[PDB]
Amino acid sequence: ESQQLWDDVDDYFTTLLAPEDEALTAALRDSDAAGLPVAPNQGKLLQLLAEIQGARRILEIGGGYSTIWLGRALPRDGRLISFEYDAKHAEVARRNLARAGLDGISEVRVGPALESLPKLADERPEPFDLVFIDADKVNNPHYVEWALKLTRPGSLIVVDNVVRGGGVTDAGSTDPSVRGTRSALELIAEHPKLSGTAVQTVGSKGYDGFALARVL
Amino acid sequence: SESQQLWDDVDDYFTTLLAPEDEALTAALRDSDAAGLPHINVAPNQGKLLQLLAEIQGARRILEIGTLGGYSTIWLGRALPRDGRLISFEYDAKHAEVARRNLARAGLDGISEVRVGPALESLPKLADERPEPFDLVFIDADKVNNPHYVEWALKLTRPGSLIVVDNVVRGGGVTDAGSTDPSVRGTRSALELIAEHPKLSGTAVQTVGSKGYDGFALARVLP
Repeated sequence: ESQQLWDDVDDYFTTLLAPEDEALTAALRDSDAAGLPVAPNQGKLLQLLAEIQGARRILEIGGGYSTIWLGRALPRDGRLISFEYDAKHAEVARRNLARAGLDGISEVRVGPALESLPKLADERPEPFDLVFIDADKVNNPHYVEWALKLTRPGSLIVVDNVVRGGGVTDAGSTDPSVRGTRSALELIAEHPKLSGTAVQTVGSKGYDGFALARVL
Repeated sequence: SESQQLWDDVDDYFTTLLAPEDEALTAALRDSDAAGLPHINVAPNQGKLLQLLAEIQGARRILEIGTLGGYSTIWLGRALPRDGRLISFEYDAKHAEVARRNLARAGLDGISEVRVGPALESLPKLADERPEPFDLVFIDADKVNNPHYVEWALKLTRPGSLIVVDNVVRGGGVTDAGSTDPSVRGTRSALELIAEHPKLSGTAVQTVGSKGYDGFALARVLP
């Protein structure tokens, strides 16, 4: 059946091109033990997108596993800011990012993203080169608005999980995650400062897809 | 067909919203079909992903292996600045003329060149000229020879250049080390060269959509 084929192909790509290496396997062992609820080859796609963009500063909205792939793209004077909900989640991420050789570039902020983002914006930080959004889809548009406030021309915004199992095409959906995904894609389309696309994927995470948007 | 219909519906949504086709792109498909090139239920939204990858990279010089009717070529060429250059290889002189007409309609004839002949001969002919390196090489031709196309891409790029290899999933056949399909063997050899070459950092991902179940590889050139 189809999921087994997708797993087999993703395992083949992962072991050849983008292996689940010792820092990444340890991160998963630590997350499991801590009671937290992957596609290394898509993680490596994210790493390569940041590297091609020439990113020095990355913001992640929505432990530490996509965060390790993003962090791996950065130079030594780089900065990666990410969010964890509470101290325990932050500790798991920080230890996993340190083990991945990223603790001098990684800063994990503690709290709900909806509280931590206005605090961060109100500090008036230097703009980010890439914002990766993989959070609650209900607030995806809001997260893209914060991304616009916190980027500069030429920055990249990446939105994960925009297919909703095919549900994203339902204009009549009541589901808050479908509505927030559709509104975020519509914001990318209509905003004069954003040019984007979205693509469907399959693999070890099942059927989904991602959106990319470049700030003009 | 029912799973293809879902993939078609989601790609139509993404295309209509984020990546719509203008007249030059739809004309290019009409001309390609009328010339007897295989009808491909193209994904404008994957074409835009190629365009954005080039723009993100800062590409000025693009090399394409496998023009067909110039559909991907138009997406790639639209990433370039006015003094950019796109060179595309097509084996078939009739397909090459279709691609050049399609590129001229898109207003890309001033920055693009479509070279005729088998890519195993056109690559060394371009190499003979000692060209300025290319920023992005898009390989979407015959997979038997994709390892040799990656070898030539290494000789025609510089650090920070991007190599993109289309159609690397092979229906899921790419995992079969015992495949009798020579196009699977060539795909595997080309992915192994990306993985093993110390100047390349790459990945590959599986896609679905209006083209069906497939996938692509991306590799960055390192120092």
